[PDB]
This record gives sequence, structure tokens and C-alpha cells, in this order.
Amino acid sequence: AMFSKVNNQKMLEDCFYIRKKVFVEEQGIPEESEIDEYESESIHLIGYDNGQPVATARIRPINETTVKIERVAVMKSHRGQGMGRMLMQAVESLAKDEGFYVATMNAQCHAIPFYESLNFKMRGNIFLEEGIEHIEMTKKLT
Repeated sequence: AMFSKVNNQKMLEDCFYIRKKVFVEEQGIPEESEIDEYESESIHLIGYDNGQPVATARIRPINETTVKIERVAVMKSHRGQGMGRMLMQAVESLAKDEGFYVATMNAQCHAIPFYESLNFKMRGNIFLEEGIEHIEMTKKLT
């Protein structure tokens, strides 16, 4: 499994393909919803396994120091804590390399133990209103 910053149109298409299969086909979200106005201003990451595109994420600067990690998609046959850790390590490395200090991301309840094992920290209120089962998490990259 190898991870790289997207620096050409093919690598990008590889990212949208993975997201089409996961978000649109597997999960039912519309293609023109998921590919948004923020694509152009984000950095993209692609992971390959034996030459095959299997994982992507985008890293969207919100200011000089902080990036939001979004649109993370991994092909079903490659999902697990191992891949999760490899993906997040690559995302962190890329963000650092691009001159950022903080990563933020949204997490559902089931994922919080995983993010905590990566030294992400909850941000926000101490209580979630019934119906809210997601939170922002943040990590200092330095």
C-alpha cells in the first residue's frame, strides 16, 4: 500500500473513482453533491495497493495553520484499523509537509476510540444533543 499527494489529473480521477464507488454506488450519495466547490482548494491524497486505487482523502486548508480532513473513502475490501492507521499517518505527513500544524475532522461515535488511539482530541461541548452522534476532533501535528 503506497500513499501519495495527487499531482496530476490521473491521480485525481483515481480519487473520484474511489469516492464514486464508495459514496455514490455503495452509500447512495449524489456524485454532484460529493464533488463540490471545495475540491479545487483542497490537497488530495491517493493510496494504491498492488497498483490499484484503494483509498483517498482530501485535506482542506481552513487558514494558515489548520486543515480539515474530509471526503475520506476506502474500498470495502481494504477497510480496517491497519489501513485506517496507514491512511491517517499519510494524511498527517502530507499536512505537515504542506506547512500545517493542526488537523481537524468529523468523527462518528463508533470511530472515537480509533481517533483517540491516534492522539486526536475531542473539541466542542461536553454533551451531545440526542440525535447528534458525531464530533469534531483535532490533532496537533507538531
